[PDB]
Amino acid sequence: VERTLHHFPLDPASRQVRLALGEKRLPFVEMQVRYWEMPPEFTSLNPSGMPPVLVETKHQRNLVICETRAILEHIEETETEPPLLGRDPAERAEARRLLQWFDRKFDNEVNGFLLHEKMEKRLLRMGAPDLAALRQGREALRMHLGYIESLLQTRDWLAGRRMSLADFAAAAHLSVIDYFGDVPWKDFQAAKTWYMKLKSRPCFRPILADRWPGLAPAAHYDDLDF
Repeated sequence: VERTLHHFPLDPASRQVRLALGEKRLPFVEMQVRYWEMPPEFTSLNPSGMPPVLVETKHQRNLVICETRAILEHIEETETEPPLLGRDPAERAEARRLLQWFDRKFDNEVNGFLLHEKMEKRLLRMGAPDLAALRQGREALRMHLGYIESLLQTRDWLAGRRMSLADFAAAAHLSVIDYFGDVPWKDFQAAKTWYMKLKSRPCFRPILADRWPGLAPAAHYDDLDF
């Protein structure tokens, strides 16, 4: 199968797909999309206008898989090597719960403040961050970090004994916040240790190489020691 991933580098959803494909050693070509500019041609691929979109081609027939709910389940169903969902129903349920936790709750309570006020406003030339919005995002982030810390002191990985899509979801989201220097790793020891381990995996390497014009990452962003 040929794979083309239409994505935006600093998008957590996109990064989850890049981590899953990398971890499964599935090659893909990438096409970067400035989706906020609503390029007509991308909206013809995905009517929501949002990345990521994975196009799988086999014998010149295309399967256009849009956004993470469809993409991640497709990957896990069709490429078992290695599994990013556990075998026990409880581990599968817990990982999926955590996918939803990050894609909805974390995205709303943290990203809607920290990523909106800094990255999105910059890209749309809408001016400076609202400092109160930033303070609200930072406090929400600390509450989410505390939650994952409590999990990681009781489990090896977020969803239990096996590394899963839940780890990649949390790490994808945190990696973008980390690019903008906003994660207080020093205060959450189990979470710091967990991220350091994820960040050193081969699948993470391209993500650490991400750079976008006008958006200069924190100095430690691509350091394996931080």
